[PDB]
Amino acid sequence: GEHSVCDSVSAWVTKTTATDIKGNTVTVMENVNLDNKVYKEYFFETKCKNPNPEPSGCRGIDSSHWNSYCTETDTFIKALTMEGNQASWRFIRIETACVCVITKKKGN
Amino acid sequence: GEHSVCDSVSAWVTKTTATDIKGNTVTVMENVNLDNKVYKEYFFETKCKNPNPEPSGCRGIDSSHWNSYCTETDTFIKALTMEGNQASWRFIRIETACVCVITKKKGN
Ligand SMILES: CCCCCCCCCCCCCCCCCCCCCC(=O)O[C@@H](CO)COC(=O)CCCCCCCCCCCCC
Repeated sequence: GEHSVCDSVSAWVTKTTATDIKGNTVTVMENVNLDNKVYKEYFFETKCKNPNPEPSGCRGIDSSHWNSYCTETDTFIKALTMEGNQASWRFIRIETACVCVITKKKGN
Repeated sequence: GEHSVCDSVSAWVTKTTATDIKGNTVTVMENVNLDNKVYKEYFFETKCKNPNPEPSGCRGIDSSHWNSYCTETDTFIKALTMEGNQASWRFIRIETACVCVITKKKGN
C-alpha cells in the first residue's frame, strides 16, 4: 500500500530536438542505422503528472513546516544527433523522474 | 533555499551485469564495435545514498501520519548485451533517481 510523494507519468516518446549533456540544442534523428537495418529512436520519458498532487504540494509532507512542490529530474541518454549539419553520437537530456523538493518555510 | 526530500548520487558507470527489460539478468558488453571504431558503454546512473536521510524516513515528511523511505527508480536504456557467442541490443534497467515513498494514513 505505497504511495509516491509526487505523481509521475512514464511513456515512450520520440524527440525531434533535444538538449545534450553540455547544453547544446541539437536535432535528434528520427532513425538510426545499425547492423545494416534501420531503427527508430525512442526514449523512456518520465514527467511529473502535475506539480502538486495535494493542494499543499508534495504528498505526505508536513505543510506546517515545509512548502513543497513536485518537479522532474533528468537522465542522459545516448542518441544519434546533429548540430548544424554535423551528425554525432551524443548523450541527450531526457526527463526520468518526478521528485519532491522542499523549502523550509519561515515565510511562505 | 531549497532541499531534496531524499538524497541522490550520480555517476557515469560501466556495466558487466544488468537486469533486462523482461526481468532477466544479462551481461553487458565491454565495447560496441561499430565501423571498426569501438566504444565502451557508459551509463548515467543515479542512486540513493540513504534509504532514510532522516531518522523519520524522508526529509520534510509529516511522520506523525506517514511512514517514509527513499528508493531508486529505473529507466530503460539500450545496451549491447551478450550470452556467449550471441550479441544483441536490449533495454536494460538503470537507476535514475531517488524518490520518497509513503505508506501510513490519510490518502486523498
Ligand atoms: C532491438 C534492437 C534495436 C537497437 C536500436 C535502438 C533503438 C532505441 C532508441 C535509442 C537509440 C540509441 C541507440 C544506441 C546505439 C549505440 C551506438 C554506438 C555508438 C557509440 C558512440 C557513443 O557511445 O557516444 C559517445 C560519443 O562517441 C559519448 O560517450 C562519452 O564520450 C563518454 C562518457 C562521458 C560522460 C561525460 C560527463 C561527465 C560529467 C560528470 C557527471 C555530471 C553530469 C550532469
